[PDB]
Amino acid sequence: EQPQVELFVKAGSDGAKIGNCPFSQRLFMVLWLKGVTFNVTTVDTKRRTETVQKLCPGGQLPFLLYGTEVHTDTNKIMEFLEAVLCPPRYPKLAALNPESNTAGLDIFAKFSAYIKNSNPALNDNLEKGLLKALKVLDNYLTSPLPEEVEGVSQRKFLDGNELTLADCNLLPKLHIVQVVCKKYRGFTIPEAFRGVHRYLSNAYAREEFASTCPDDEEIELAYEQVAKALK
Repeated sequence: EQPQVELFVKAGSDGAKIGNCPFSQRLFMVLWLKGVTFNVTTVDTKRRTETVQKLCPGGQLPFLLYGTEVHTDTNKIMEFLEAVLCPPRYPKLAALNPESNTAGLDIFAKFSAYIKNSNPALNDNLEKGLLKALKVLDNYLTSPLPEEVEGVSQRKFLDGNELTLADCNLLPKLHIVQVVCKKYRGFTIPEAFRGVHRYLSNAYAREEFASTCPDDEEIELAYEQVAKALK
């Protein structure tokens, strides 16, 4: 008998819609992939419900209610979920190859530096840094994993042809990178990074990812005071 599973996530600008938060998306995605029956409740952090205040006094977001147990810390929540929702009833989502768990994880810090910088003399250095991080990801994607034995992998995702926890982490981060770089830097992931573009097409084709993305407009609004014009 499945204990009740309810994920509390960041609300967006109207207090109700999906807010910008790659951690909330990461977990919505894990739960979707597990096949478990769950609920998702958005939280307006300036206008919290009484239930939320009692469930999670610390105020952290996302958090999970599992039966009457609360869990904070996205990574720990992810671990918990991978362990308790397990086969036979639910699929193991962990990657087979440990480097799937790290591939592309530096892109986000590179992106953050790029968009926060206002020193024009430093802008091309930061762009190059983000580009090199994307290219290390493009290389991981196009390199055949063991389970595949031209030399260009055609697997759909980071670890193989199925979505794993690893994609649930990276895909929400890459999404923000795309939307915010287009809007504030006029920067686009070069078409020549074909592994990265095949991955994203595959990902946007899957509802687990598409359906759990905040709107562009919300991501853009979230970065409005943080993205700096060069001066």
